[PDB]
Amino acid sequence: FMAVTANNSQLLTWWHNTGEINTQTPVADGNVRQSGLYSVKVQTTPASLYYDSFVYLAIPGNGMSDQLQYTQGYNQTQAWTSFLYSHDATVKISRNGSNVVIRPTSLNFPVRYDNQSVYITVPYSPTGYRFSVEFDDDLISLAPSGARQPENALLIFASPFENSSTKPQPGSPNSIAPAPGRVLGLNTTSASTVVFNPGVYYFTGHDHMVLSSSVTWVYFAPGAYVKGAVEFLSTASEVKASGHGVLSGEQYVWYADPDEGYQKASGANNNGLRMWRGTLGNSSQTFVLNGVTVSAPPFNSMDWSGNSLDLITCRVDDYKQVGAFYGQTDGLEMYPGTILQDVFYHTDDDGLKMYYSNVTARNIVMWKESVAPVVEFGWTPRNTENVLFDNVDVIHQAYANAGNNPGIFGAVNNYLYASAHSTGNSNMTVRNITWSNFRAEGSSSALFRINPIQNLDNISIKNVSIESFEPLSINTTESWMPVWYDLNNGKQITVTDFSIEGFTVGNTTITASNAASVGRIDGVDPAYAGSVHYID
Ligand SMILES: *[C@@H]1O[C@H](CO)[C@@H](O)[C@H](O)[C@H]1NC(C)=O
Ligand SMILES: *[C@@H]1O[C@H](CO)[C@@H](O)[C@H](O)[C@H]1NC(C)=O
Ligand SMILES: *[C@@H]1O[C@H](CO)[C@@H](O)[C@H](O)[C@H]1NC(C)=O
Ligand SMILES: *[C@@H]1O[C@H](CO)[C@@H](O)[C@H](O)[C@H]1NC(C)=O
Ligand SMILES: *[C@@H]1O[C@H](CO)[C@@H](O)[C@H](O)[C@H]1NC(C)=O
Ligand SMILES: *[C@@H]1O[C@H](CO)[C@@H](O)[C@H](O)[C@H]1NC(C)=O
Ligand SMILES: *[C@@H]1O[C@H](CO)[C@@H](O)[C@H](O)[C@H]1NC(C)=O
Ligand SMILES: *[C@@H]1O[C@H](CO)[C@@H](O)[C@H](O)[C@H]1NC(C)=O
Repeated sequence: FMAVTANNSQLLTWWHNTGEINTQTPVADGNVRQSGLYSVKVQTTPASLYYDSFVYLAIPGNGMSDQLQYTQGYNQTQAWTSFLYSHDATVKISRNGSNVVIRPTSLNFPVRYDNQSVYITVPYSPTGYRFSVEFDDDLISLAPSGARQPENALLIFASPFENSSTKPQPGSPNSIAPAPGRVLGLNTTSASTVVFNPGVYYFTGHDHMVLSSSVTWVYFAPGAYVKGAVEFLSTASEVKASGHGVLSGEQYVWYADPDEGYQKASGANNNGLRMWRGTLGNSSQTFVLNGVTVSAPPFNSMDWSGNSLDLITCRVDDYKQVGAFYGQTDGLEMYPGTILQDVFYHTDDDGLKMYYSNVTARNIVMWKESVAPVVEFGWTPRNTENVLFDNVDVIHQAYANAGNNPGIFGAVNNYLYASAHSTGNSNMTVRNITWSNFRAEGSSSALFRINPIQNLDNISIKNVSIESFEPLSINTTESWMPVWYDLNNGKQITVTDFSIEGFTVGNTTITASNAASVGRIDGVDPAYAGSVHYID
């Protein structure tokens, strides 16, 4: 076996010669964990060469069996492949040894079969696609929900070619290109651009990619696999991470604290290593994040340093988070003004963190694991306004109990304190929030579980479809919204103009009269019953 990879104007695929098939221990430092189950090839249409595409594999604990306690305890693994394209292509999947379902199910790609292979015709789109290929005979039941999911997931990331804004042109100035292996000196380099060409790089579990203050761009080539985590020291007007390679946190222990020797943090200090971190002075910065796959975060995926987060905005496109089997593996922060689109999230904690104003997020595919809501706007009261989240397909959920804080639209209790609902702020308001075209495939948690820790005004749910609910038994499916009060003066928190439209469960539209019985919306406090409107 030697692989043949495409590199033409229509298709680009890649391989790694240090691929290691391994499902229980850490791979060698210079090796890349490879699926032993799935083999993928790609061929531009029409059908008259098939080129090999590397199938990466992430596993719970990353081979560190002593870290499995910090996962949900399932035996699921997650394989994925990426390729670049500019024309319709056929993806050919073979198994080392049944019909498939493609999620999101709205995609409707043609699927064909022969003796030993599955063929998926992926049409070209300028924003690409991110999807799951789910073999019927590989599905298992995840207790206690009974959610039916791949034991061995295969994710397909078809992306458009890289242009001069996401790939440094050849002959680019002041660029450094580290050689494969241990990467050193990037924290003190005078380069402005760091280029990771195809190959394997690592920082070990006791270091990370601290980028010097002159670095404004890190590029992960397709075929580059980097073991590490990114921290920009530059306070410049733009910092950029781009390219279609992988940044993998697999060498870090869960909750690794870079200020305590990268050992597991002492007592939940929230100083766990982020996959993306940046630094602000007293002027504006834009974080551009494009193309990259992040795998196996040891903690929250991202946070910027400083106490002046209005100065940061994000522009995120064609980005993936995979193999996030650990707890507290949050999605990105979306700072004020952020535009985020065409993203894949595997997450076992808060997915879409609606913490900041003037944000637009669209075309998101989410594999929610077992903890935290899809959308989060609790923890701390905020002034937050003018948000659109549109076209979010939650292709799986696997909650277990109420303590997981389940739900599509959630705002959990106040973090500084957890009588129960009396630490709100009546002086703060969340306004003009639109959540539109959400799909929950398979069994789902509740539509919403919202603590109004500050006032709510003009919140619109428009088109949300739930295929089915998780069992009543596990207390994850009833929606609620209890009355809250102000911390200092006991003034009641208000909820105003909260509308629900186009909400279905199965093929049944939810109205005022069946909201409780069919939609399981049975916990709206009487104080807010007049503020919640069913348009139908
Ligand atoms: C594909 O070819 C381009 C030059 O056209 C080169 O920059 C790139 O590294 C190649 N990619 C792979 C995966 O071989
Ligand atoms: C993995 O766990 C599932 C339960 O979710 C079980 O059905 C399946 O047999 C397991 N596979 C093993 C132990 O290989
Ligand atoms: C740069 O990083 C290395 C580890 O990669 C660290 O030992 C060194 O102290 C750092 N240099 C500075 C000036 O912080
Ligand atoms: C968001 O934009 C609105 C007006 O469109 C403005 O009033 C407000 O200051 C902005 N908020 C933030 C945090 O940028
Ligand atoms: C309300 O939110 C939308 C985004 O959904 C934004 O376009 C609009 O400007 C916001 N309204 C106001 C008055 O700022
Ligand atoms: C809200 O403002 C009032 C004064 O108008 C103040 O008494 C109260 O402490 C504030 N609430 C909070 C939670 O800080
Ligand atoms: C909701 O779905 C309907 C039917 O597909 C569509 O016409 C409408 O535009 C959608 N609403 C929004 C706000 O996108
Ligand atoms: C579900 O909720 C009720 C109310 O708190 C409780 O009595 C029950 O034990 C909970 N757990 C279940 C049914 O597993």
